[PDB]
Amino acid sequence: SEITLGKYLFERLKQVNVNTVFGLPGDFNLSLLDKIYEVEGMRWAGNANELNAAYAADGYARIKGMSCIITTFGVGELSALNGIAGSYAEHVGVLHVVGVPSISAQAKQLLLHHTLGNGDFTVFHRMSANISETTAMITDIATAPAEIDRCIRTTYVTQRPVYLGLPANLVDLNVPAKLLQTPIDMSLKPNDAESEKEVIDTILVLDKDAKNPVILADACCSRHDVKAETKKLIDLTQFPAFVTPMGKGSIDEQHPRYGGVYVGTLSKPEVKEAVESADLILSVGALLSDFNTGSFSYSYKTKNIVEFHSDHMKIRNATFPGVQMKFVLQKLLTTIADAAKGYKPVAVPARTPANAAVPASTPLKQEWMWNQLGNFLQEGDVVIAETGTSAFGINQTTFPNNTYGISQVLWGSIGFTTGATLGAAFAAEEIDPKKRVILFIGDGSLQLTVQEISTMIRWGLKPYLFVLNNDGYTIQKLIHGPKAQYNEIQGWDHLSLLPTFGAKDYETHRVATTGEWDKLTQDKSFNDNSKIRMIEVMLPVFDAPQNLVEQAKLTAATNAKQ
Amino acid sequence: SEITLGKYLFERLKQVNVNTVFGLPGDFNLSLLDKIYEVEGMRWAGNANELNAAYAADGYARIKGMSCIITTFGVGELSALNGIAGSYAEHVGVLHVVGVPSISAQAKQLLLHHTLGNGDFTVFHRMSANISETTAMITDIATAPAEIDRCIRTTYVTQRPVYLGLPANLVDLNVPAKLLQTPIDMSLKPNDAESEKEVIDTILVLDKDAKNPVILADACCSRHDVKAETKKLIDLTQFPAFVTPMGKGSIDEQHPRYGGVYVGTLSKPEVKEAVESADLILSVGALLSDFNTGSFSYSYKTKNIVEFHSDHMKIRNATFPGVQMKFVLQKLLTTIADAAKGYKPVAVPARTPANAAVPASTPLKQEWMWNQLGNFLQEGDVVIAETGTSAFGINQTTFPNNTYGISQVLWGSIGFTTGATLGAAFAAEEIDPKKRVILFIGDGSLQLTVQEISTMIRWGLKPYLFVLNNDGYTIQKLIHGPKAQYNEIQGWDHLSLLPTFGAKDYETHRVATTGEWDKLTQDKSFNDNSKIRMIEVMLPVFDAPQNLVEQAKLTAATNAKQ
Ligand SMILES: Cc1ncc(C[n+]2csc(CCOP(=O)(O)OP(=O)(O)O)c2C)c(N)n1
Ligand SMILES: Cc1ncc(C[n+]2csc(CCOP(=O)(O)OP(=O)(O)O)c2C)c(N)n1
Ligand SMILES: [Mg+2]
Ligand SMILES: [Mg+2]
Repeated sequence: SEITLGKYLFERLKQVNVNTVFGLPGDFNLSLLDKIYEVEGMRWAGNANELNAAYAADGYARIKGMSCIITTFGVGELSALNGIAGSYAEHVGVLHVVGVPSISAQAKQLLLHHTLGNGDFTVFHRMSANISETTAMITDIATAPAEIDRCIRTTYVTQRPVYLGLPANLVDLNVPAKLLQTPIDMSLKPNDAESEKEVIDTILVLDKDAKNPVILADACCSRHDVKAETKKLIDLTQFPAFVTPMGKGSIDEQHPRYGGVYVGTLSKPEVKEAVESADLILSVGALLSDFNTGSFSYSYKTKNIVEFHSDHMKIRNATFPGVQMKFVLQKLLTTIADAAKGYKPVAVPARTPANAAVPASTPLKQEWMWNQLGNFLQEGDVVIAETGTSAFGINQTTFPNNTYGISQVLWGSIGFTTGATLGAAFAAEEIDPKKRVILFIGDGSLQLTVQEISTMIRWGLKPYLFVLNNDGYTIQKLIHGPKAQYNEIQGWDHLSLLPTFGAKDYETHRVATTGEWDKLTQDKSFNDNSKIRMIEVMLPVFDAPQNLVEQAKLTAATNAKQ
Repeated sequence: SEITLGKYLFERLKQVNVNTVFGLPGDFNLSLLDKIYEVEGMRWAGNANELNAAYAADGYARIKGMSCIITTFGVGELSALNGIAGSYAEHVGVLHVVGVPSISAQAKQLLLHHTLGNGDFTVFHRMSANISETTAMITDIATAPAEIDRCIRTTYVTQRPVYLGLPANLVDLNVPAKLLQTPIDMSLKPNDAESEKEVIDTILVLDKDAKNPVILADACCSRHDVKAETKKLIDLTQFPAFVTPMGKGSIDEQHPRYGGVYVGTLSKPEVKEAVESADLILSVGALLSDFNTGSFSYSYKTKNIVEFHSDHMKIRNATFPGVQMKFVLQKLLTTIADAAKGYKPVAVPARTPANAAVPASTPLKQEWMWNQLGNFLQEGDVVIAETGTSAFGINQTTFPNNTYGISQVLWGSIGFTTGATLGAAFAAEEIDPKKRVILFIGDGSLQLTVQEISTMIRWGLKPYLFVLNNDGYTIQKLIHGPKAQYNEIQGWDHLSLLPTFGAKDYETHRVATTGEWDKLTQDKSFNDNSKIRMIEVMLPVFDAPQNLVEQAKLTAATNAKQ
């Protein structure tokens, strides 16, 4: 008949397919955490710090749909904020629950630990409101279940973080269990019928008239859950389809009509030409950040641009506020095959040639490696690349179909990927134990978040941790200060990290040549995700993908400009 | 004739005795960081993450006077905020400089990396304003030197964090070098003459009448720079002097008139009675947090309480807003000996007896260890204790004279002390390379910030890192959930951390018995700060100082109260 408010939270999370909860304990959340163990199929990660926990919640949300992190008042929540902010920037639905002091402690303005010593229990909530879609600070048991449901709905449908403050005393108060028998509404509201109809009809007419239409899939294609619709759009139209760095993985790269990665002036020449020659651009989920675009270098020759967005549409100069692309895309599928019936297929650019055979002893280089990496990948992989040479290089890697890419192109917080790897691995394990999680992280970035490897070990998760050892911050050495001491790092014994954190079942490997790379990555044993692995990749100090070399120049000039 | 704005910053920091600068590089601060190397006697720490950098700037400011951390826009600054908030809470003067996008980038609202993708370049500044005494976002080269000076002054005189945003383009613009020839004013403004005179006259008359007066030194005695005055006060009056947990170290514990650590009902019975029987209490810098006071358990019998504060005075129920204790204390010293001439010295509580001799095989226990630790400490030591059993236990340790204690009793952010140890060690090195820095940190807390040991190694700093291995979060097990899985941690090979982070010159040790403790800590070579050392201390899971046992129960009740 009745259930505690705390247990209610976890029953709801279970209902929306959140089965791992991230964060760290503190006195203000201990009673809440007890309730996780009362709900079958729910687990507590036990993270090594709160920033890493937030990065992990982000990775989990990307793979699973949404996530939850629980921290403690003041010290826990503020530690998480850079993780939360990146989830806001990149449209990832993370529910941040904070255990806060009891209603009686607040009213008395007790001078408690984890406060600023000034009796203000609102300050941290106010800070988080700047990087949250919405917030709730629970004060009343009577409306608490509805507020929890609102927070969960909002997280999922907006794909932005939400803040939920839960006083320690209130988590043990009873609420009606029958509320759980009615699901949370997790669907978008329908579009205005007339605006949506106008949008669809206009697009259909533009399509019918187009001789060289192209589809360009970007970040929000993935973040706002229109990958299936976009796949169908590609199939029904047969139009050339391109992807951006931030959207990579959102469309299938083995599809015959896939044309490559468009990055404005930093694209391969054949890709730049094929996109920019279009007489109609169907742009799905654009997010035109500097690193996503070669510092805003798009040069479309057409004005016939259709922008699909989560919350609005644009066609040429016409804006349609509130018209959500999810339903526009779904409804377009009804008639688009007929609209596109007269289309004579335009050729798409060929895939970059495979690497030529070279002696085994050939030292490893970045360009070779990213072009070779496609041999190792398999359908279903999660492929995560850290800001630095890795994020820029992965753009040159060809993915199998059904590859989930994670690259934080906009927020760009180094260290993100160690935590994101943990969260992605938990989610992948829940979906299919055979799904591999593959990380490319720099030696510099690893240092910021290295302890989260501990949490991977404790749960027996089996990611591939490729660490690019180029003796420091190479991306920055190219931007400014190639020999500057601030671009150098203390040298760690990377392969000792796993046993130092208590790993028992693991493998470590070092690769420095093309022969060593191929021998390891082609090995059948290595390709089974049977245990956690670290692979230290030895690369030259100043070696970087050519797109990064060019971006670095642009970024340096942007910052130095008067 | 002219100096870049960036170089001006570092010349000013040098003038105010800030010689190590904390933080991490990013494109928005690289040109600024170049300027550190242009000023002799300035160094860049090269931290392993920004949170740890902020914790280190806090430890450095505690020992040296103030500090500076430099981060990059968005991702760097938000990572630091829990460090900054702890510095705000505990009154530590940390200057947080953020490299921000160029003026032209901001004006054009470029969709740059490390933004929320909404064109708002003010959001992180607004967030930091909640935990800063003041802020500055530089936009104008003409007033930039004055703004830098204002931020530096405010950091020092208020001992709170200050936020200073520096656009990347402006750091390379020239300012007049002659401005450096006039020092920044680092002094307090005089008190209101009439108010201060009333306060001094009243205190003096209370003194003359007191038969059992006592001095109680608390957090702000140390934080607001009245240790010297307090020492004089103790000497001129001969009144019994007691200290709080948060103020421990602020008064010399080998002074004949030192009476012990007062923590309300959690004090030794002799100490409680000695303080509470007073007919006058001279309270220097009170900060009455839960952990500092046994949950607000002070039971003063007298109404004759004089509260000295940085920014005001209180005498009985009378408040004197704006009357700063620094000048009150200085001026009191002129007449206090005369006022106290009739005082017949009251006995002070005796020191806790030394541990009884026991056989070498006796397992280590917390109560024994904290009592024994006094044998190892020497004058000039910096002694740092992490939130957890360490912070509670260090209260039971007797300090030599001139010992600097660091315990973050109010903010209580676990992990703080790894960073604080780094910062304290840099500062200690600058003051006197013979000063030892001694850290007691729990196994749980170490996990949050472990990578900062790397930065200690890279600079050849030589702290003693005592790690209390009690297999998890013992403090929390005593509050709630003694066997709860959230209070358990992944087991690390602690002694392998130093070599994993590239240490070459170091020692590691394990102690589990009284014999092993005494053999190690009495050893002559061990007592020399010749190299970095880690000591893993094996302690029982449920063993804790008695004051923590009681505090845990009070805290659990406070949170669970309806
Ligand atoms: C939290 C945070 N701090 C600082 C930066 C600035 N930054 C961007 S890339 C980078 C260096 C990455 O170095 P590494 O991981 O070694 O990559 P690589 O050498 O392969 O380029 C830094 C410090 C950042 N992006 N995020
Ligand atoms: C950043 C942060 N996260 C969580 C907490 C809550 N907390 C307080 S004490 C503690 C456990 C400390 O454990 P450990 O360092 O092993 O100390 P000990 O076992 O000696 O008590 C935790 C998790 C905190 N204070 N700060
Ligand atoms: Mg590197
Ligand atoms: Mg412990």
